Amino acid sequence: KVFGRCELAAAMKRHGLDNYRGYSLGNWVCAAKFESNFNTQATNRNTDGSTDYGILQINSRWWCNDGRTPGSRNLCNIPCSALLSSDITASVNCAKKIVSDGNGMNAWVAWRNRCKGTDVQAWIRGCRL
Ligand SMILES: CC(=O)N[C@@H]1[C@@H](O)[C@H](O[C@@H]2O[C@H](CO)[C@@H](O)[C@H](O)[C@H]2NC(C)=O)[C@@H](CO)O[C@@H]1O
Ligand SMILES: [Cl-]
Ligand SMILES: [Cl-]
Ligand SMILES: [Cl-]
Ligand SMILES: [Cl-]
Ligand SMILES: [Cl-]
Ligand code: NA
Ligand code: NA
Repeated sequence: KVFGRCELAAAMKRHGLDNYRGYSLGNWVCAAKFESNFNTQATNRNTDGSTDYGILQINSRWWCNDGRTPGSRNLCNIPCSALLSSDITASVNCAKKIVSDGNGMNAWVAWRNRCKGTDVQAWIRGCRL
């Protein structure tokens, strides 16, 4: 599924991401925009052979099992394919674990490079939340 911006904002808000670990909702929407262009089915392969999955491009090196990232962890205890669902629950719940792990949203490269330090509230501007 390709979410609309506000649709995703609302979904993320419903799933408890607004101000989760201090990260306002726009951070999460911004991260999703730049990680996946709001596409739950996005996948990208990393240089190490892991793959990033879903709307928040959660990687299989650490967070999910895709059966083809040897030596990896599955810290969200999910098949990576669960992160491609139109239902963002699995991605959100995994993202909550990630963002809680001490590095905050810096885990999301796109967030660090394209959202961090910007006016992320713009990403939820106009949305009914
Ligand atoms: C939370 C999450 O999974 N974020 C993704 C990053 O992990 C991806 O970065 C890449 O991650 C792999 C596995 O750890 C690293 O081997 C790789 O070096 C790293 N790539 C970069 C440029 O840092 C990122 C890839 O775009 O996608 C999500 O942000
Ligand atoms: Cl868009
Ligand atoms: Cl915000
Ligand atoms: Cl694996
Ligand atoms: Cl959802
Ligand atoms: Cl933080
Ligand atoms: Na990415
Ligand atoms: Na894994």
